[PDB]
Amino acid sequence: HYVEPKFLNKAFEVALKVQIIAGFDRGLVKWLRVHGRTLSTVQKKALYFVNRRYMQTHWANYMLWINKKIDALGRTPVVGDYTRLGAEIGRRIDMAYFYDFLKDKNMIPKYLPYMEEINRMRPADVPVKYM
Repeated sequence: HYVEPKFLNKAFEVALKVQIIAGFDRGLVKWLRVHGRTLSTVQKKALYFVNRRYMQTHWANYMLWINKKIDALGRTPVVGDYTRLGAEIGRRIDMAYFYDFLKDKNMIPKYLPYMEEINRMRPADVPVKYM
């Protein structure tokens, strides 16, 4: 019955989300430098929202890897460790295939107010679920 609960200290979570959103956003900026001309402003905003929602829905799976590396430090972690790991995820996960699919299948989401609210959030405040 007992299973170790999943959670992370707020500072660590903030470091991870800031770096992950920054990396996904960098990848989207490059992708847009290639493909941006044909897209409307609201479609590009929708793609930024897609970055944040993407982090949200894959969060726990990423937490498996993050927890493995943290344990592999052999010591109590500090915020800098999560900053580095989050930047590694943001860099190493290439979202270009995903943008390509959304554009080529014309599935870029219609831009709605809740997407705008998520986009206006500080990356630190984007909610995530561990369990």
